[PDB]
Formats: sequence, structure tokens, C-alpha cells
Amino acid sequence: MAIKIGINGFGRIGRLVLRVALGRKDIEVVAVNDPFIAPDYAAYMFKYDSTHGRYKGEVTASGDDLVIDGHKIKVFQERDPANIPWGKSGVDYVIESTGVFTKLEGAQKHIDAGAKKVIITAPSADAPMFVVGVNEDKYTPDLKIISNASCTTNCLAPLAKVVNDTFGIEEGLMTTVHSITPSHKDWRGGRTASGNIIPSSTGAAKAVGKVIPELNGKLTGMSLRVPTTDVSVVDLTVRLKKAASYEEIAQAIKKASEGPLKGVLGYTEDAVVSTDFLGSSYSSIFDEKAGILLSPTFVKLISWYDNEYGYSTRVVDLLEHVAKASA
Amino acid sequence: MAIKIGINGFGRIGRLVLRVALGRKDIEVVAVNDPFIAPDYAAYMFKYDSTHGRYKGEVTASGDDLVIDGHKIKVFQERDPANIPWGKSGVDYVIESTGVFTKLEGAQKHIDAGAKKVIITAPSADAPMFVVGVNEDKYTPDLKIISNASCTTNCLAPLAKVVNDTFGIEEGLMTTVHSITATSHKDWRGGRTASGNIIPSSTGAAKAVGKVIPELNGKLTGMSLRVPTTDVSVVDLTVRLKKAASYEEIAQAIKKASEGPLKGVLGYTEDAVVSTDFLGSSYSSIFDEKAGILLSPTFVKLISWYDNEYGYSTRVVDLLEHVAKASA
Amino acid sequence: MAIKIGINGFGRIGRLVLRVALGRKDIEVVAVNDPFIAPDYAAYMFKYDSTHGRYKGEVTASGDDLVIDGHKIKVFQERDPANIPWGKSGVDYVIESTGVFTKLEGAQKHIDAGAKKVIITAPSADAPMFVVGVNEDKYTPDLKIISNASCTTNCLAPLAKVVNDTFGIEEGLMTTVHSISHKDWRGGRTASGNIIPSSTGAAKAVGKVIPELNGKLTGMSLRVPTTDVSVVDLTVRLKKAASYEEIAQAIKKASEGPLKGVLGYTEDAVVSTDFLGSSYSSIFDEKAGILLSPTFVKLISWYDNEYGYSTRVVDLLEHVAKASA
Amino acid sequence: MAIKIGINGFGRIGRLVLRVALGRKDIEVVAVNDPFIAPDYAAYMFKYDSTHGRYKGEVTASGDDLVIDGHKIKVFQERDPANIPWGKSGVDYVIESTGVFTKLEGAQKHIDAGAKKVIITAPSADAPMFVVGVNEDKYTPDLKIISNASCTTNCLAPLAKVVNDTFGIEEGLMTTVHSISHKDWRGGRTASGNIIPSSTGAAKAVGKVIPELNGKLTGMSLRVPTTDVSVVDLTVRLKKAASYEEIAQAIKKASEGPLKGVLGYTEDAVVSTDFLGSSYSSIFDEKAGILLSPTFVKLISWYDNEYGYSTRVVDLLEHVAKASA
Repeated sequence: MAIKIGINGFGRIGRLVLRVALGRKDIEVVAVNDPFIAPDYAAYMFKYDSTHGRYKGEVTASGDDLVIDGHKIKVFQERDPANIPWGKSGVDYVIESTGVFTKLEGAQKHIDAGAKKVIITAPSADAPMFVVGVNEDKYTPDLKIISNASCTTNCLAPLAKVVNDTFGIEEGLMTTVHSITPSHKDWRGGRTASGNIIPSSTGAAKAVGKVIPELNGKLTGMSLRVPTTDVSVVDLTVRLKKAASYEEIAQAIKKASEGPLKGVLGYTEDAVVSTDFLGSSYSSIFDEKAGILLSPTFVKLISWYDNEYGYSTRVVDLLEHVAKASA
Repeated sequence: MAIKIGINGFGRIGRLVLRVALGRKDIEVVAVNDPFIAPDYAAYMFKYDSTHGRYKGEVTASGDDLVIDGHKIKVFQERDPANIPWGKSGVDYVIESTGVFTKLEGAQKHIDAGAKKVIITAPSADAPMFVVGVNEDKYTPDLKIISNASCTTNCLAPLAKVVNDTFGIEEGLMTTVHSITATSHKDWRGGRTASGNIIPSSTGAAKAVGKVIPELNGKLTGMSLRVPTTDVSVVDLTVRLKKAASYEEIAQAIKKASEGPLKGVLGYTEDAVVSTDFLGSSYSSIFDEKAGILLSPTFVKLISWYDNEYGYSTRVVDLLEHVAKASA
Repeated sequence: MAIKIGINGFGRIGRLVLRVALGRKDIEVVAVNDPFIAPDYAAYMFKYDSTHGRYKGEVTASGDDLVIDGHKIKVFQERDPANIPWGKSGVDYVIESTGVFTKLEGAQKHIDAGAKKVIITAPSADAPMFVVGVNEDKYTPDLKIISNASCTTNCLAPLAKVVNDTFGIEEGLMTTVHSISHKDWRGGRTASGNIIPSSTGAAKAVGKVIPELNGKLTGMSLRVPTTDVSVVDLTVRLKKAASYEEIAQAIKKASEGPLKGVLGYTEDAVVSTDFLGSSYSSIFDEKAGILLSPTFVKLISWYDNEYGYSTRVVDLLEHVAKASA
Repeated sequence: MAIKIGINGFGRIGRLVLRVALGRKDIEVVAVNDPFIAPDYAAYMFKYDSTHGRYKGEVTASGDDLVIDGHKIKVFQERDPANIPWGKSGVDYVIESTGVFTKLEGAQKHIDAGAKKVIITAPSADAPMFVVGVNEDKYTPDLKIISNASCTTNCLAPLAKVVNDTFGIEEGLMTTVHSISHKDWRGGRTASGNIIPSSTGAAKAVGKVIPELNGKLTGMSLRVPTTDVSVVDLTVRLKKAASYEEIAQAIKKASEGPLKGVLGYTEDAVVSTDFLGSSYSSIFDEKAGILLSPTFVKLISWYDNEYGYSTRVVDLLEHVAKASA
């Protein structure tokens, strides 16, 4: 065997990872660390704000433990990760879902405190990134601290993985219309999101060059925040090396959707809207009808994704691959 | 001495055109035709349904007329454009904002009803299209029915002009994020709830630019992403250039044209702006300089804002005055 | 044994009833009728707009059938309800969900076409109205054409019953905030970014479902741009004095007894989306209510628009069949 | 004659009161205090003033000052309100628009820094409370720290005054539809796509500005995903019997004389965004209110959140600083 894991931080990603981890039989959530929230408040946010609607099952809160469908889960309140008793409770893998310890120096504190491997759920500035379905086969057991990139990257990287392997991506620009999911001169972010299209920035397109090195330096992108929530979409516009018709691009994306990228890269040919993909375990759903082709080497591809939901499943997928590779 | 005009249809487009024509001294409105609405219902839609703030002015509805700041507007409920008396009212120009008679077969019903030239405020595969700032100079007086394209086309064409005139447009894939505008199985996605939903849809705006810019014919196609917002939309143009350049050369070319040939039509800004920052703007296209990306010296993505039909409606009044000046 | 039903109109309510009916074994949906949509279009709206998000099941369409998880359902396209082959299809009950044949004369056309009884999923101006949990026991088998009231009425009537039964309602004003050329000029305004005050006879219709409250209950509506989750705000003057604890404790007792599955009771810091896909007809919000005097209180109750209402339609359908035979 | 003021905090309320302050001819803004923001960042937020449109004036940021229409306004970044050079800058009145220094022990630091009087733009548990048009004439110059309550209170108090003066309010329950140790858990939820019930406490605040209604009004709030304008739903029990026409006529006559400017009256089919930018404190919706009994009515009134409130702050400032009004 049972993979004894632990989760630092109990936010949107931390709660979504816990729900998926509780559904896996070979994974045992031993403890959770969050110094800000109380055990009863953690049960409230997991009851109503884990998945859409509310969780279906008994969720209680003991004096210092979360009881979710009988599974007693210890809760710690340590603001410094080096004080979390990962060793005493027997936690091997720590899912870093705080967004503040996203570098090797910070994530190492979990390893110093009794843990072995640390998987952070955010783009890192020094830890090797890994995207399930794209470069998880490149993982080797010597990597103690890795990363699973962000929301958009887990949607763009599989789509770009298929188009690059079949036709070759010469260069590509991306615009991701992002849902609600002043830190460094970000004046546009301080504006109210309600009733506002806010052009922001993301490093997802460049981070793709890190999970598939062939595309390094070949992709840039920006974001357009919209007042809606739940589901975001990726608008990839690339120049191809090999000419093609749209029918050949969609059938290549579909061929991988049913084979190697099963469960990660979805495919559809229906008149779908954003709310059709809420609660989807997919990381990227290609919209065949939405895409348009202007020349046999210049096409625009569109892919949906439900923010942190399908992403949080890939964290659990990556956790099992890293634990399996250490056998 | 005054352009005696008239508006067929009192919708969101027609009410904004009536609002701009009053400010212009050379344009006088005398009649408004709308079958399904009443004069008192029209005074309510002009005062309040103008989704900005509120029309700061007295808006009264007489027995059969519309009083706005002391100006009488004869309201007609003719369901057929072949029965609205344009000649008895002396309205030489007709603004077709119904969106139903967007062809020469229907627009001619305004001509043989006493009026001279009628301009349709919607794309027309039957009538020649025109965009103020691009192909507006190629207007000829013998042409009696012209089209002012759509609000999206009036945003892409001014931008795609200065980019093609300076660097030359090779290809161009467009994405227009559109907010709530205005309205049978030709659009399944359209029959979905707009609230809390991202709805992709097609648009012929990029293909329409190929008509107002004959060089770009066949090099610009696009699609739309409807979002639940209100009066503000944006254009995400990804173009391959014919000549290598830097981003500051592209921004300086747009900034230069915004200060000269496209003054008032094409806007330029370098501020960290959001959508609501352009509420009620008279520009039809406003370039966002800080938002653009240059991946390679021939591969760029440009961003331009536009306030839906408001910047489009004031453009109809500009093209209308051009027809009067061209009537030699 | 297994009741054979049919659905008129394939809109939001007709789709939600078909979904709940498929989940129950005692009901067998034989056919649907909608003269405006094609079979492939009815399958599209059922796949991506019946269940919130996406339906968990295969939804295809053949020539004149709507195959949903293997079960074939005939599809008619009759504008006149009297031309619908209900008799030869074996359908005994018709679910009138179009919203235009909501009177006795109009709904009769289903009976003229071979059906036995019709249930209108809308308030009716002449057909008898019944709400599950309030006056469902007042139904007699001789009633052929009944109404299931509104979705708002199905939220106010359960709450108003327990408050009137335990403490008695002297008077009561309510206000429901409803989530997403004409006679009313506010309805023509854009719903995006607007709180539009509208109106409904939901409170006056409570008098038809509990005759005591007839004439001493009225309210209005405030439309909000939210998505398919509304909440009723009821302000009543009580006849018997009480504390807020005693009002909430009684609502809880009925939620765990006679009104189980219909009236819900919560004490948590819940929000709109917490009742997404909720099977209840109304959920009392204990923390939201406030008491001013011992006989003057304000109560809050949520409901997921037409979801719990459609489950209630299926509930009323099985009760009528329970009483018809 | 001329008064010199300063604004502590540069949030939405602080930015709105600054705009109305520049419009008047008597008040001259001297300096603004904000430790988190910068002078260059302050010009960016004031030029794009949230949901009110772009400012029609040259708003540039100089070296250490902020320039609007040529007027140079100093900017201080002192985190402590006692270390702000209000006296060295010649500031007399401090507009506490922060929300943290609402008590007397906190607001009096501005007095120790060189100012003479402080007006808090938030309901205070220690400072006396005033609402223009309701109890502004009861201000005595010996009061150096006062508050103008909340923007919700400025919508109910002028309405409750007119109803109570003519018909008398026995009891009143309120519900306001709001737009935009853990205490409130609902507040920590996503505002978009959610109706979030909250507690405003504005009705009990009317007991301070109207001592007669003390203990007769309590309310709650419903936060909806919108902006611009909010609404107030008042359900009062009257003392004297009256019809809805008598109530509407009493409000209309009040809004044309003693409350000309603060209270508004409309009979049109209005919506939310129709009051975007209204300087009124309350707009009675005559076409929306209903009457169940001659002494049991439900009144609805609109208010444009912080806009009219901020205008009402400058009215209180000139009323306090000058005896002419």
C-alpha cells in the first residue's frame, strides 16, 4: 504493498487530490498538513468544495483527524514543512499542493522530515517537470523531487504531443481562455474578475518545451481570464512541417485518444459547451468541430479541460508511476 | 443642409445608431419603423435599454411620435419594408437594422418606397460591404445599397490593414472572444445557455475582411468563443508575415496610423487594460500593445478590443455622412 | 404493474422527467412527442443537458426511436396532441411538459388520443393542482387531468405546511431570487449582469394546495444571472409564538418523517452550488433564517429549479397509479 | 471657507470619495495615505475606476505626488495612522476609508497626527453614526470622530424614515441582494456562480440613526455574482392602516422636498444596471412593491453600492465642516 502518501496543503488541488487518492485501492492517505484551517473546517471544504455539488459520503472531523468514509486521516498544523512528522506516521510520498514550496529547497523539507519522494502540484523553477502521457516514461527513481506542471500545460502538452509526433510542429502560438481558478507588477490581475475579460500570462506553452524538448523555444502563449468558472479551453495555433488536411489531424488525435493517450487525451465531434466537461477525468478534450484549417500547414486546434479536476487525477497517476518505478 | 434619414428596426443596433445620429448636426432622423414594438415601448428602450448608463435627456412618447430632447420621431409599425412611407416623410436615407432584409431583394423595398440610398447594418452577400478606414474611399455615388459589415469585421479590418500595408499578411488565423450581443437548427451550440458557459461559434468576419481588403481574400479565417460578459469583445489575431520584423516595429506602425489615417477608428494603448475599460468607446478597434507576442520575426499574435455594437453604430453614421459628401 | 407513460414536449422539464423515469423500474417510458426537433437533436439535448454536465450513458437515435442505454423510445412529431398515437402505443399516462396545453381543454387532447390520465408539469388555471408531500393524499382516482404546480410552489408549499401546521400562519410575504414586443418590459431586458424583478403566482397557488393559506400569502421574484439554483425567502407573521430553535426543530422533524426526500434540512454553511442536482423539493437553511419577534420570522429555503420538481412529477405519477388501481 | 481633507486608504471607497471631493468647490484634497499601493499604481486604479468608467481627466503620477487635472496630491505610505503627517500637510479632516480603524481608539490616531475630525466610511461600534437626510442635523461640533454607516444602511434608513414618519413601523424584516477562528464559512466560497447568504447588520444600525426604530429592524443579505447596483427588500408591519398608493405618494413627496437628492422615486420597469452611477442613496421601486394587508407591505429599493454612498460621505463632510448646510 500500500502506497502510504501525505498531502501538504488542503486547497482546491489538495482536496481534489485527496478525493481521487481515496478512490484508489493501492493508495493510502495517511495524513494531511494545513496550519491555517481547523479539522472541522477541513471537513467542510472537502464536503462541499471537493467536487462539484457536494461529496457523496460520510465526512466527519475528530479532535485532530478527518474521518472520510471510515478512513481516519491525521491532520497536522505545521507552517514549516521540516516539522511535519512524515517519518513517524510512515508517509513515503508527499504531494506538495501549497503553491509556496514549489522549488527543490522548499520541497526538500518534506524529505528531511521523514519522506522519500515529493511530487509538487505546480510548475517548478528547478524540479524536473513531468506530464502523464507525455514524458512520464522518462522518470527515473533517482529523482526525489519532481513536478506535474500546471493546468494548462497538462491540456496543451498531450495535444501538442500528438501533432508533433505525426506532422511536426514548426512554431505555435496559444491563447487559453481561463476560468476563475498584484504579486509581481500584475496590475491586470488586481482588477475585478466579475464582468471582465482580463488578459493575463501563463508559462504553459514554454513549459511544454520542458516536457517535450523538441518543442523547446517553439511555443509561447497568453491567457484571457473570463468571469465564468469550472472549465477552461486552449486555442493552439501552430505551423506544421508535414502538410495535412484537418481530417488527418483529427483522426491522428483520435487514434491516440483510443490507444496510448487513453484517459488523458479525450476526443469529441459533438456540439459541446464548457459545462459539458465539468467533473471530467480527462486532461485535454480535443474539439474537432471547433478547429479550423487555413492552409495544409497552418491549423488552429481547440482543447477543453476542467481546470484542476483532470489535473488532480494526473497527480495521482504520476504518484503511482513513480511508486511503481521504485519496485 | 441636413441628412434626412430613417431607421428600420429599433433593436440594439438601431437604437445606438439613433443615439449617435442625434449628436451629429448634419444627420437628422425623422422616422423609425418597427412592427412588433409600440411608441411607448420604444421610448422605454431608448432611455434604459441602452446598456451603458442612461440617456441623459428627456425621452417622451406622444400618441404616434417619439420625443427625444424636443425632436419628433414618427414611429411606424409596418411589417413590410415596401409599405413604410419614406417619400411622404422625406427620409432620403434608410438604416436597415432589422437583420432580416440583408439582401438587395429586400433592401430595394426601401428604395422604391420614396427613399434614395439604404445602408444595411449587417454583412450582406448580396450588397457591397464597406468599412470606414479601409475600403470606404472606393465608394461610388451610383451604388445605392451598401453594407457596413459586422462589429467584429470593423475591428479586424482596421488592424489587418496596417499590418498588411507595412509587413504584408501571408496567413491569419483569428479567434474573437465575444460577449453577449443579440440574436431553426443551424446552430446547436447556440441553442445552449449563455450563462456560465463558454460557447464556441463560427463567424464570417475574417472572410468578410477578404472582401473589404481584396488582397487578404483567402488568407484570413477565424472562429468565435462566446463568453458571458457584456458589451466588450476582443480579437486574437495570429498572422504570418511576409517580411521579418520586431514587435516594436509592429506597434510603432499601428501607433503611427492611429495618429493619422486611422485617427478615431483604430485605437492604440499600452496600459494594463481590461474589458470594461472600453465601455462606450467610439473606436472600432483598439490595439493592446502589451498583450501581443512575437514568437518569430514573421509569427506574431495581435490583440485588439472593441465595444461590440457601440463602436460599430457610430461608424454607420460616419459612412452615412461619406455617402452624402460623395453624392456629387 | 409497469406503468406506460409518455412525454409531450422535450424541453428542460420533459428531459429531466425522462431521466428520472428511466432510473425507476415501475415506470416504462414508451414514447415522447416534440414536433419541433429531430431524433438526433433530442438525443443531443438529452446527452449534454438532461444530467447536469453530461449524461452517464449511451444516448443514440435510430429512425424514429431514441435509444438510451438500450431502451428504445418512439419519437412523434405531432403539433396537434389529438393526432398523437397514445392509445395504440399502450401509453396510459401523459406527461404534459410543453407549457402550452396547461388547461383542461388542451390537456384533454391526450385523453382523446387514447391516454387515460394527464399530469401537467405547470400551474393550471382549471386543472386540480397537487404537490407531493402537501395534498398528494387528497388525490382521488376519478381525477383525470391534474397539475403539479410550479417549481417555486414545490419549494414554498412544503415549508409553509409545517410552519402552518405547528404554529399557524396569519400572514406571509415571500421573495424568491430565481436563477437563469411583450407585456412586461423588465423581461425584455438582458439577463446578463442584471437583477430583474419579475413575478409569479407561486404564493397565491399555495392557497390551492393548502386551503387555509388561501388569500393570506403573496410574493414576487428577483431574477439573477446565476445558473439553475434558486432560493425562497419567506416572511410570515405567526399565530402561535415560538423561538427560532422550535421553528427549525419542527421543520427538521418533518424532514426526517412525513416530508422525507421532499423537504430537506441543513445547518451547514451551504451555498447555491451545494444543492446542484438535489433531489429535494426544498431545503430549509437553518443558519440563514432570522427571528425578530416571537410571532415574526423569516425563513430561507433552496431548490435546484426543475431537478427536484421533475423527481416530484415522477413521484406524483407513481402515487396516481397507486390510487388509480 | 475652504476645508482641507485627507483620505486614509486608497480602495474602492477611497477612490470614489476622492472623485466627488474634486468635484466640489469648497473641499481641497491634500494627501492620500496607502502603504501597500504606490503613486504610480494609484494613478492606474483611479483612471480605471472599477465599474464606473474611465476618468475624464489627466491622471498622472509625479515623483512623490499624484496629479489629477493638474492638482498635485501628495501620497504617503505610512502603515501606522499616527505617523501620517496630517498636521504637517495642513490636513483637517481625515476620511478613514480603510475598514480597520473603525473604533475610537484607532480613528483618534489621525487626531493625534494633526487632524481635527475623522469620518469613518464603515459602521463603527464606538463612534457615533450619521446618515445624511435622516439624522445629519443632529450632529454637534463637539463630536470629532463620526461614521457614515454602510452603503446598505444609507439605502434603508432614508426609506424607513419616510415610512415610519407617516405610517409608523412596528416590526420590519429586511433582505438585501448584494453584488460586488474562521467566523463566516460561506464568505470563503467562490462568489461567481453562487448565491451566498450573509449577515449585513444594517437593519440594526437603523436603530442608531433612528432611535425610535431601535429593536424593530433586523435583516440578512444574499450575495449574487454581479456588480454595479444592489437592492433592499423591506417587509414592515405598519402602525396605521394604509394602501400602497398612500405609501408611494408619501415617498414621492418626500423625495421632492426634504429628501431631494438622497431618496429617489421611480415608476418605470427598471433593472439593476439602470442605476449604474446614481448619486442617490435609495431609489424606491414603485412598480415592484406588493401589499398583502393594509398594515403588512413589502417595499423594494435600489442603491448603486458604494457610489451614492461615497457621494453621501462628501455631503456629511461639508455638513460637519460648514454650518451653511
